Amino acid sequence: ATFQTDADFLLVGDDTSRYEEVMKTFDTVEAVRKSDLDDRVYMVCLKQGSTFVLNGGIEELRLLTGDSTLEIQPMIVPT
Amino acid sequence: ATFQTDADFLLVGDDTSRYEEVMKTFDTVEAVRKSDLDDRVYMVCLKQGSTFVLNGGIEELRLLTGDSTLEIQPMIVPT
Repeated sequence: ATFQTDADFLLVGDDTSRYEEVMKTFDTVEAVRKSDLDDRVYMVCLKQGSTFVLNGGIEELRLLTGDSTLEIQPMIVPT
Repeated sequence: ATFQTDADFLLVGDDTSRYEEVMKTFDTVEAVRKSDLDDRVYMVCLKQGSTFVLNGGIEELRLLTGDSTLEIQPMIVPT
């Protein structure tokens, strides 16, 4: 279940109401942005060199946010 | 007089009118946010793995911005 990433990442889901609010609870997050073109899409920027980790996995974030469709897509980039 | 920072940085000046649009022309800037701590202040986020470079030094950025009082303060972090 454990989810880990050293990069920014997209948050996609069918119900993004509380996304911005729970994300700000993680110390590793510099900021969160919402696409103005599509409500399902958010970008989560991470502090420099930090590692976002969910011991409970995507699932822990689905519970905190209430969206069981919530998914994450890492931006992934070489250094 | 070359200026370089691998980290996000603060922009501080007395005429912050074109800070937003001038910073968004650099290919290393992920985002530029206006501090709500005070209006003389902006935060500039560097893309992961990127280096922000002004060949002219902070003077080059003061011209581009039209603010001779502009100051820069690179943010912190330990890899």
